[PDB]
Amino acid sequence: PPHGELQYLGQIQHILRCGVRKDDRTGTGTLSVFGMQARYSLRDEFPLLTTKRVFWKGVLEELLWFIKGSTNAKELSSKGVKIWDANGSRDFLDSLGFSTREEGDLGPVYGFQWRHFGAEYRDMESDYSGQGVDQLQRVIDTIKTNPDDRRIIMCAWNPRDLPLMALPPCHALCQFYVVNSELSCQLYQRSGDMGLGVPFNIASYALLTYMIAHITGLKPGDFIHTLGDAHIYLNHIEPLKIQLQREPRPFPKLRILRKVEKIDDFKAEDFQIEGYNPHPTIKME
Amino acid sequence: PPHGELQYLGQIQHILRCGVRKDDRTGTGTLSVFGMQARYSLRDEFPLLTTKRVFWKGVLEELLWFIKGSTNAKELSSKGVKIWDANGSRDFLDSLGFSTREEGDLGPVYGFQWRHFGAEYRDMESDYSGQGVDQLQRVIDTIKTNPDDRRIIMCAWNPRDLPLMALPPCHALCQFYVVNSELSCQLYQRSGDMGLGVPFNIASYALLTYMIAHITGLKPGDFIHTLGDAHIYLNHIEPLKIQLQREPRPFPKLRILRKVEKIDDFKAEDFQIEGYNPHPTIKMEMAV
Ligand SMILES: O=c1ccn([C@H]2C[C@H](O)[C@@H](COP(=O)(O)O)O2)c(=O)[nH]1
Ligand SMILES: O=c1ccn([C@H]2C[C@H](O)[C@@H](COP(=O)(O)O)O2)c(=O)[nH]1
Repeated sequence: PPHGELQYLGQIQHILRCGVRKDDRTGTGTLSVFGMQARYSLRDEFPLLTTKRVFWKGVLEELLWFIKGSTNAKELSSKGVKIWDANGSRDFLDSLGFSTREEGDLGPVYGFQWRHFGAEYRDMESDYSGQGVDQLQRVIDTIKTNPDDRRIIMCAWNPRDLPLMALPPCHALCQFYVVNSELSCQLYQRSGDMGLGVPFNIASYALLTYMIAHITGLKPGDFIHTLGDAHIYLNHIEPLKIQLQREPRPFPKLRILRKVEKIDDFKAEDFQIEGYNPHPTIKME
Repeated sequence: PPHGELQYLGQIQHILRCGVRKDDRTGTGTLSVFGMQARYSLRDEFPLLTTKRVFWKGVLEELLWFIKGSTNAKELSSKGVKIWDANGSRDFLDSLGFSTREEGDLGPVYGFQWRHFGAEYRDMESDYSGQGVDQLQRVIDTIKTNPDDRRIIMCAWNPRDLPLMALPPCHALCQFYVVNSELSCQLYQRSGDMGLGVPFNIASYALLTYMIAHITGLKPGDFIHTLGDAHIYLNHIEPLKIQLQREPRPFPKLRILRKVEKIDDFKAEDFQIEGYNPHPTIKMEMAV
């Protein structure tokens, strides 16, 4: 009765067996399935994949960067995490018509949507204090005062702001749920590169759930990963096949090293991944 | 090939067996599971549930009402479909603090969000032409010009407008997908009353997919139903146990009776459900 990492590997196998050939904007080509769902227990385990090493430092720094409301790729890059740098480049920005935008200015992406949904975006340096909807703090407040609420949603998909963004968000929304003192999170991810993006994305939302569980005095329950276009790039098939034959090691644990009161107060040094024993990195695309 | 409706019935059985007690605002109580997903083929079949009769006229008129951009419960009620009337009443509006709102004015709900996302909501009578994002038409245009696009989303969840709405939307967003000339749709439904709401909601989004497939010259593929809080109200347990004893009948077909060019041009008489053979209606009392 597959659990943990086997859910992810079962998804890869399903796409290899049942996915259909489908081109993408890059003309690379994929095998693709529309609509998948996996459940990862968070109960005394943290779903950082072991069949290939996941970029944990990237996961953690990106999430803290989102939490601070930043839309400046330079602020993430300064932490040694370069994953958004190409989308903030001078050439890239110009290709989108944003010639007067300063380098690094991703537009109203995750950070802005999460803390200031509906505010008027100006640039990455503007003071947005008190503007728009602080969905992250509202989620936290609702969990505290009305844990049964069926509307605990944080939504990054903002149709009005899409044309200003460097890239449209893949993580369109997430929803939280509480029962029996456990906090669960479901992510709606519209588009998933199973080889390169998805392991990172699972660890991101499991981490967010651990953070909010910590702040609200609850235990982490499940992370439910829902995909729209779940795809494997054709040039990832052979590497993933090698990966698929590797035995998972038990998932590590995540420790939070002090009592933290407010979501904005977490720092990277507050977190420790314990007993992570991955098989070596597998290079993909 | 098992009947598609067995997925819905398997979800009910799972919640009865493994759902946990979870209270709601009405103090009715539910059994609840978080995170479920079912896939309903749309290929030469229409998933209108047969183990109890679904209110098809409600499904179809509500959808046409969303398409027109309406936020006026009276405009749906005039078609004989009363499902939003309690939420537009003077009493319900006043309970939310909207004492100066006109009766019927649901606020910036589905219709507004789908056709005018991001516009400033005034009232249900205002002219919003050209204001906000027409997500419904943009979805149609993208399917036509770039069917591989992985961003074909229509989103009703608008955090800025939530406090103005009569009810926050259960159907937070949907996404479309095209491959092999087939159009699929996935619904993210944050909250599902499995007894009373879900059968209706499946028919709504399958109907929307048939409509857009027709407009864009594609065949309907799959409807993927994803749930957040999937729940059975405690007072629905005994009726659902009766329902669970029924064998599904083969699903009907949906016929579209003329060639329609624009989503706004569909009329109720354009649609015919063929070979629907449900078991009788099962009464389930709505929470509050
Ligand atoms: O966090 C992320 C960001 C991007 N992608 C993937 C999916 C696609 O392969 C590509 C995004 O391209 P589009 O879906 O926007 O076309 O990157 C992910 O898996 N996770
Ligand atoms: O289209 C709809 C509208 C509502 N409901 C249900 C789910 C809940 O039982 C209730 C709405 O309550 P909240 O989720 O907002 O608490 O009605 C549905 O299943 N489908």
